[PDB]
Parts: sequence; C-alpha cells; structure tokens
Amino acid sequence: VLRKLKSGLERGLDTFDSTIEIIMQNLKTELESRCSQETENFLEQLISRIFQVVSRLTGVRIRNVQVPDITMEATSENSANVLIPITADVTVSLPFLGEIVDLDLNVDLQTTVSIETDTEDPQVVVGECTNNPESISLTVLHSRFGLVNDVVDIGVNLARRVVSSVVEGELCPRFRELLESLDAECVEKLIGESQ
Amino acid sequence: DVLRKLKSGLERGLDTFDSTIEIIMQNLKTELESRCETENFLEQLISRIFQVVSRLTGVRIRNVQVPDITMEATSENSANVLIPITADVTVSLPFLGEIVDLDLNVDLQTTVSIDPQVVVGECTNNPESISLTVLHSRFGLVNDVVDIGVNLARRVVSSVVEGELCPRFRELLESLDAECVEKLIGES
Ligand SMILES: [Ca+2]
Ligand SMILES: [Ca+2]
Repeated sequence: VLRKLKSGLERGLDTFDSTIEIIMQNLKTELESRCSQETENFLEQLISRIFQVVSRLTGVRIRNVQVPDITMEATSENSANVLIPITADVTVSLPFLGEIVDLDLNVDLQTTVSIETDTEDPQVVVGECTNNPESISLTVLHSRFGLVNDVVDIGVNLARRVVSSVVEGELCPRFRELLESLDAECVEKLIGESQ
Repeated sequence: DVLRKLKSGLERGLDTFDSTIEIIMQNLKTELESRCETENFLEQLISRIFQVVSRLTGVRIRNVQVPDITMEATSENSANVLIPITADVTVSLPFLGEIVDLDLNVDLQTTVSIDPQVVVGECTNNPESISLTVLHSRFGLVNDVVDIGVNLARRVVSSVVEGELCPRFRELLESLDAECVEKLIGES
C-alpha cells in the first residue's frame, strides 16, 4: 500500500536521511551567491535523495534525476515565475511480479516571487507552489508484461499517485523554502533581469 | 515467506479457525460407519478447510466437488482408495486483486489393508496428482502473471494436502473396524 509513504510524508522524509537537510543548507548558500550549474546539481541531489527514501517506502523507484536549467520569467516589473524542470527515470515494482513498468518522468515545478511596490524597504512574497496534475507527465518505455497489458496502467497510476504526493509534501514546500531564504535585494535583482 | 500465515495455521491445525470442521469430521466418521452421502460430508469438510485457507492466503478455493469415492480391491483384504477432488480457484495479489481463475483437480490416493487391525497406507502428496488449469486472467496468459498465480495455488494446495487432507483421509479410514473395511472391499 501507500500506507508507509503516507506516514513517512507526515513525519517528513528527511527523518529517514539526515543528508537531506545538509543538501538544503548547501542550496541556500549557493542561492545567496546568485546576486554576488551548481544550484541545479544541488537540486538534483536533493530531489534524488528524497526519491531514494520514497523507494525504500514504496515500489516506485525514481532515479537519474536531471534539472536542466532553473529559469525566471517576469510577469511584471515586480513579479516573476520561477520554473524548475525535472526529468527522471521511474521503475514500478509490485510484490510477486517484480518490475512491472519503466517510465520517463517529467515534472515542472513553478512558483511566483513578488516584490512589494512603492518603497525602498521592499518585502518579498513567495507565491504558492501548485501540484497541478498537468505538471506531471509519465511516458511508458518498457514492460516485460507487454506494453498494452493492464498491469502497465496500474503501474502508471501508482507512479503518478506517488510523485504527486511527493511534490505536494516535499518538493513544493522545499521550493518555497529555498526562495524564502533569498535576500530582498537579491529577489529584486533577479526579477528585473527576467524581463 | 508469503505462506508464513498459512504455515502457522497448519501448525496449529486449521480446525482451530473453524469449530464446524471437527463436527463434520465426526459426521463423516458416523457416515462411513453407516455404510457397514459420504461424498457430501467430504465436500463440506474440504470446503470448510479451504475456507480457512482463504482467510490465511490470497488463494480462494471453493465450489469443491467429489464425484465418487472409488475403491479398487487389490487383494482379498486390501484395496486402493481414491478421492478425486475438483474445485474452482481464484488467486489474488495485493494491488492487482484477482489475477487468475483456475480449475483444480486433486486425486487423494491411499491404501487400506486388514485381533486383526486396519492398516492405512501412506497418503502421498504427489504434485503429479495436483492439476491446475488456467481458465481466465485479466492480465492475459502470455505473461508471468498467470505463472505466479498458478505457482501460488500449487504450493497452497500442496501444503494443505500434506498438512490437512491426507492426514484426515487416513484418520477417517483408520476409524473403521476390520469388519467394516472388509465389507466395503467386497462391494467391488
Ligand atoms: Ca507537518
Ligand atoms: Ca546537472
């Protein structure tokens, strides 16, 4: 079941792997130097370690995590969308059957950052990080049971449920936390550059 | 492994999970004694046994049927005793639910032989004597899904034969007196 994943996500998956918090602290530091491929590589490690815990709790094993490029798209002079594209390989295993499907995973995480207008002491507002099912894409690559066998659709739906739970419980919260660690002057500097 | 729950149940005895099993046993003993009917008590006993197995496993065996208990005299005072068993099997797995429907045939075979006591021979748990035929699967028959289902049912059926069905078969025959068994052998 997803019972073990539910409890793990309630505790926090970093309770299963103390190096997650260390990678988080490395990311915060690296980010403070934007305004003064390392960040992407820390994010790959972060996301990798998170999904490594998930593999211990579930049959959904996500690895080969790549983050090609973090980008910022200005939506005004005072706000921008921050995009984190994620790709990964997924293998779903079930009891007795072993490996039932191999999938290509694409997840696009997006969060807005905004700077208050009409002051020289501008506060920063990090917007919500939304777990839109359209942001999660799974492509069937292989199944030793046959590509059109019913077990494939079971594997796909199980992987989407797992990824969606992990995005809501871990990735989006950490994304917001990282952006909230940036300096007001830094976010200001970044939003302007994205126009 | 997966059969740990079944194995412990077989260690305690499956009648510890369903008090009606022993009642049928006594009914059978009386029924057999009466022949000096039985098939229906036999169906009931085997059915209840597999209903306990379904509480301990994903292998659900029901619609149990015993056509005719055959007895073939091998001498003046000995005979081969055959109980053919047919049943419907559904195997379930976590997540996937029911993976395969199977046709089961089991042949329970022993010997009875005649101051003088009634000897009941071995009850051999031969996997040649367990036949599982695939009827239906949601996941096709090309796959290893059916293979896993068949192998699961075979091991469950095999364990229950050795742990429950063959010992009970021997006890029921041992429960007849030398005169009773002598009369039944003659009726061939
Ligand atoms: Ca909490
Ligand atoms: Ca990289």
